[PDB]
Order: sequence, then structure tokens, then C-alpha cells
Amino acid sequence: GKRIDEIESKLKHLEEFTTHLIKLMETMLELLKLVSDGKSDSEEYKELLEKAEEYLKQATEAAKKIG
Amino acid sequence: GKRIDEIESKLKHLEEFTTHLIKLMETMLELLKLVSDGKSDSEEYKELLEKAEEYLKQATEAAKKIG
Amino acid sequence: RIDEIESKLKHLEEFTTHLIKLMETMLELLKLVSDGKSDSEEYKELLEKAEEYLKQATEAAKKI
Repeated sequence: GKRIDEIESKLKHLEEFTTHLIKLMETMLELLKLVSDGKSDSEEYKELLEKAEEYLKQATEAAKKIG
Repeated sequence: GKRIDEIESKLKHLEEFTTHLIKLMETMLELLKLVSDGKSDSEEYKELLEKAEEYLKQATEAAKKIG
Repeated sequence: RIDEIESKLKHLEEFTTHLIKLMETMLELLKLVSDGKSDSEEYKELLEKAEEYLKQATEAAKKI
């Protein structure tokens, strides 16, 4: 089943994409929480921002692998 | 065995994942609108944060039920 | 059966594209939140682009 293998590969790439996406979503929720507490400009916000950017790049590569 | 059935289960769980994801993204966009208005400490912000956490949990479990 | 799964995967790919666009917009908005630019016009146009990407993602997810 060659078509089955193609579908399996696309689903694998979607799985890793959703993994990085969930990490990015937790990161953005924590960033919004820090905004709520008032620490809009703090080292925690910078670290979370860089982590969200790397998660977005990883998810972008994973979604590029699907096509 | 049941290969295409497993594929269909993955796709169904991904559909639920995308549904909760879109709810979460709407919540996040309203949160950032409130940030632009300066309601980062209001009660509406807290309710939206709670709803976003709920959507994040639902998306997390829906993506966990994919393997 | 297989054609249906392939159509589902195509719609999911469109969803992932619109989703990447929305995520980039949201991260740029969070950057604007830092350094104290929560009121700039860049924030406003980024909110507009985020609404557009969100509606595109909804249309793409309805096709699944």
C-alpha cells in the first residue's frame, strides 16, 4: 500500500507538528499570564518569547515536511 | 488487521484537536485585543484566561489520544 | 476511502499553513507587547491580520 505509506508519513509529520504546536500554545498562555500579572517587560517574558519563537520554527519545519 | 481504521482514528482526533485549537486562538486574540485596550488586569481578562486554559487542556488531551 | 483520507490531509495542510501565519502574527504581537508597544498602529494592523488568518483557519477546518 504505497498510498497508505504516504498517508502514514503525512500523519507522522502532522503528529510532530501538533507536538511543537502544543508546546507553543503553553508558552503563549504563560506569556499572557505574565502580561496579566504585570511583568510585560522582564527576563521571564524574554525567555518565553525566545522559546515560543523556537517552537514556532520547529512547528513550521514539521508542517513543511507534510508537503 | 485494521490499518485504515487507525488512520481514520488519527484523523478524527486531529479534527477535534483543530476545533479546540480554533477556540483557543479566538480566546487568545480577544485577550490580545483587551491588552491593546489596557484591560490586562480586568475580570474579563481572567475569564478569558480560564477559558483559554480549558481549550488548551481539551486540545492537549485530543492530541494525546493520537498515540 | 483513501480518496477521502487524502482530501482530509489536504485540508489539514491548508489548516497548517494558515495556522503558521496566525502563529507568526501572534508572536509578533507578543513582541510588540514587550518593549511597551501595546497601543501602536503596528499592534492594530497585526490584530487585523490575525483576524484574517483566524477566519482562514476556520474555513480550512470546516472542509475537514
